[PDB]
This record gives sequence, C-alpha cells and structure tokens, in this order.
Amino acid sequence: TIYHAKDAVQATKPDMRKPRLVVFVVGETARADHVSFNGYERDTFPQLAKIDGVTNFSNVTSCGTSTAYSVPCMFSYLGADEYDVDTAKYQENVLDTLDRLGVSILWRDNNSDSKGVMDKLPKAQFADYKSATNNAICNTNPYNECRDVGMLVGLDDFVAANNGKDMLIMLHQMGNHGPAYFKRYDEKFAKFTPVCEGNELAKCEHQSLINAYDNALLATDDFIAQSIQWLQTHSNAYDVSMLYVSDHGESLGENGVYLHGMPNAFAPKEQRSVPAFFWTDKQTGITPMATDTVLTHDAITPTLLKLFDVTADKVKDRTAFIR
Ligand SMILES: [Au+]
Repeated sequence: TIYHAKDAVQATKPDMRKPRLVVFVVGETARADHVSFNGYERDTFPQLAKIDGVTNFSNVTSCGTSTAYSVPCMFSYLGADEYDVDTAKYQENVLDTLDRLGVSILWRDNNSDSKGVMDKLPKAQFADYKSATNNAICNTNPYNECRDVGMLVGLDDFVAANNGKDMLIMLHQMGNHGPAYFKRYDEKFAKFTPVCEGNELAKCEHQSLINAYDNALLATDDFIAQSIQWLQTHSNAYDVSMLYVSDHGESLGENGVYLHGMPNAFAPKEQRSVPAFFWTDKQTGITPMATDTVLTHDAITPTLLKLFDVTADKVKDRTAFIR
C-alpha cells in the first residue's frame, strides 16, 4: 500500500459536534450539456429544480472517458496529471483515509463494482445492488433491471447501526449507461418519444437516440432528488450533504462517434464535460464554490476531506467543490 495521507487529522469529532452524513452519487455517462441548468433545450432535471440549496457546476472536466479509468481517479490523491490507472488499486485513496479516521464508509453499487477503490476495505463495506438479494426495486420494467432508487431502500438501518458516527455513503448508479439507454428508465420517465431501442446506435434516428438518453437523465434526476430527500429526514441529528459527479460523458453521434472510452489524447469534449451537483443543509456551514469555477475530478478528494473536517498535506492547495 502506497500512502499519501498518513498526516491526515480530523480537526473535530462526532462526539464533540454534530456527526456528518454525506451521500456521494457516482454517476454514469451523463453529459454536462444535456443538463437543463447548463443550458440544455429540455428540462432534464425537473425535480432537482425544486430543491433548495443545490449548486449546479457548469464547468467540470472528467479525469477520463471510462468507468475503469475515472472512478479510481475520482478517489485518488494523485490528480489527473500524476494519475496512473494501473497501480491505482494499491495507492491509499481518500476512502482509506476517512475510514482510517473512523468515518463509516459504505459503497452500494448498481453499476459494476468500485473499479478497485474499495479493495483494501472489508468486503462487507461494499454491496452489490444489481441483484435482487439487495435491491428491492427491480420489478418495475419489462427487463427486471434493478434501479438506483433501490440503493436508498434501507439506508436507515445502517444509519441505525452507525448511530453517532460520521458516514460517507457512495451510491454508484447505473445512470445513463449505453448502448441500451432505453432500458435505463421506467416508463414514467419516457417523456421524449420515439426512442432508439436498437443496440446499433448509429442505425438509429439521432433524435430517437437523443430521446432515450434524456429519458434516462430524468430518472437520474428522480434518483438524485430522492437522494437529497432521504438525507433531509436526518437533518436535525446529522450535518447532511450530497455530492454528485459523473465519471465521464457520452458521444451521441458527434463526428460519427458513440459511447465513450476514447483515449484522452484525442477524446471529444462530449466524453469529458460532466455534470456536478452539490446540495447541503443550511445548518451545516458548508459553502459551495462559485457555480462557474473551472473544476475537474481532482476536486472530489478535497471536497470529501473538507466535508469531514480532515486536513491532509497533499491536497491542502487543491480546489474543492466547497470552500
Ligand atoms: Au462510466
């Protein structure tokens, strides 16, 4: 294990002040420019629009163009310039630090796995919500595809079992995964029709392909808002905040390019400009950076430390999503 944060101290503790409860949604395939807040032609986020104290960040570049590449980078101390995917698995990452500091770290996954981020942590601190042995909300579509809202079912137990600790809950959603965008949302979220239902994106009508993708954003909107909504039911006991960042974006036909994963060298901006949202309770004292701050995945690790009153030298100079 290669540490970078052995100096990390937590300056105030949950026995001498309100314990902190944060949800970090790790998003999937979402594009900054199909967010309404960023100027999109469609209301892709009606519910987030209704919630007080949410910051939309109009300028976020992802560490890379794939799940296996950006998710480790998202939790790394090295930053996108010194980051190396291939040894990432055995660096100390920010969840290692907070867990060492006694913050209770949970990872629920309706996507794949943590792409190595949870590896040094006890198996039990990770749960597979793609399967119905965990996800109560799989039966809501003709595909039986388990849903991200399911990852909220039961979080109250756990908060029960961790009563009086600091908690960082990572929800790794299926989000906007392709090719089969149409499969990602329940019929309630089918605002835009007709829709691509083919596996050969390209042979589809661009508009129909745009349409499935935006329906899949509406569901993500419903998940994120339900995520804040669950936090709110704990605001008088815990300092609650919610961080959402996508791992990468998506090419939807631009220059005959689709899906993602193109090497950062020659990658279209579509695969790298990602949305980021931050919500907090007014009682917490947290303050967001300006909406328009030019930010990258490198802001996540310092945000996570600041959320828990934890300083660490390798990122004391790093711009976070919050002051
Ligand atoms: Au991804």
